[PDB]
Amino acid sequence: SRKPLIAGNWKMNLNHYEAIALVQKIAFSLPDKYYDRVDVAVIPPFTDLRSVQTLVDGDKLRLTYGAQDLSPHDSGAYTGDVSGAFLAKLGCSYVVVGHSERRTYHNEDDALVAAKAATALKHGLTPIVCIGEHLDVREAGNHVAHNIEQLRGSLAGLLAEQIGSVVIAYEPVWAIGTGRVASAADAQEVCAAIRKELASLASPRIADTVRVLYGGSVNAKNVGDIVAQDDVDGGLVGGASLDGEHFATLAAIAAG
Amino acid sequence: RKPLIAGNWKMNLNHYEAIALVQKIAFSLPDKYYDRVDVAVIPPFTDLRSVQTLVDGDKLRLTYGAQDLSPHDSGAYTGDVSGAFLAKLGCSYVVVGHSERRTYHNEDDALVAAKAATALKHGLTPIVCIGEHLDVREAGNHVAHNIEQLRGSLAGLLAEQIGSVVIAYEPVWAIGTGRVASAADAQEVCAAIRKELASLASPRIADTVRVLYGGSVNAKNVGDIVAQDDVDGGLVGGASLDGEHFATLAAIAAG
Repeated sequence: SRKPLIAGNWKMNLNHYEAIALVQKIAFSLPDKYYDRVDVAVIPPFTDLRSVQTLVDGDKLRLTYGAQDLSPHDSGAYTGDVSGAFLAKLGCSYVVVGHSERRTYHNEDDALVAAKAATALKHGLTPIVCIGEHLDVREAGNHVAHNIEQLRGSLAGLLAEQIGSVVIAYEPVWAIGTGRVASAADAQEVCAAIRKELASLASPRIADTVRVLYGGSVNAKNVGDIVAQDDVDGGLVGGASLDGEHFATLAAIAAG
Repeated sequence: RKPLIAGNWKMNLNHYEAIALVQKIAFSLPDKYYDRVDVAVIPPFTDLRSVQTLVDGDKLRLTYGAQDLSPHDSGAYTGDVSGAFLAKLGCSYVVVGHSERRTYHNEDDALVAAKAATALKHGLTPIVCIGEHLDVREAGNHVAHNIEQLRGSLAGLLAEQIGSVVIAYEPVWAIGTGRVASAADAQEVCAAIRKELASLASPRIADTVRVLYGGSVNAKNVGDIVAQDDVDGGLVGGASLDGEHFATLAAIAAG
């Protein structure tokens, strides 16, 4: 079986002092025994990464961490942009690519996401490749096909072994600011289809190892049902990731 | 006006390369120069903690800043960095509207103006970048175009706020086109920039605003450029990555 993964996307929240406090609160709140049964990661803003590295390395913490984006390039004249080389030197394990907020606010397309995923892998990072359909598509009853095309586009050009080194996150964008709610069954339908397509793009053996996360609204009341699904391997968590006790509770539920 | 030499590192140098570069600059620049020139480094976001702790821990006279910020204070903007985070890390400056962000990242004058306002709300000094393309320069319309871009990039700011920005002129028309901007070219545009700042505020307030040259700066041209009446220093590119070379630029600007 695939070991569950609870990854906390902090989004654009928490200065470096607050980052230090949150990581220490998570470490204090989550009993050690749970790490054998769940992988736990925090995903802070770029400016918080060195601070988190110091704690994780100095306290030998079992939680891991990552960043929220990276450039498709390794270096150069890209004012404001952050390289996967920098993230690797900071000890990041993960990097989020193609989050729906970047697709909306920064016009990121599937081809760019695929290029970012390849660059992440070049630097030894595990990209968390985010996909998911919007309200109109969901309303058309297209629960699967649009997601499959977006998966194909966002992994375009990756070798089979590279696909075995990514994480996928399904964001039900149709359930963001619309009033709609995505059930655990809804998550299972899409994640099962994602895995079947991964088996085609890579191999059945490889696809059985790839962690596919749910990236809709995850909280203490719903995380158990989500991770209980056959093809859902954890969560890319939003706002709950900012509260150390709540986030620890999510990890504990996912573990047990 | 006290000159300013600000080093835009762009997407270069990891966090322990960042410490070494700052120490190289501090090693290379005699302390007597700081009374005569402000010197700032502008590293990638991921280097800011390392630079902040070095600068604060060793009481360095160098200051630092960041290369971008969100127009928003916080929230659901995955990947983006807030001016609040920059302020808490002791940044003095933040670059807004660099040509690379305008082109690669679809930033228009309105977004630049929003970022400039947000920078000010967090006590940061925005370095507001403007500059015209070759077609505009060839048509002889470079002065007017820069003034319009300035006005658009400062939209919403009132007289008292004008005194808290820095402007940088990037002669984009000379980037990778083979053309070379002269000290005279820099002066023509920077004079027009100051005239517009005076209209948005007053000649006195405009006379406190540093207006930087953001074209190619090296030891052989920096003197002529900073010697110009309306040019107050440089937003330096590649030379900012060599501590010796960068310190030399600061020493020349100090006069």
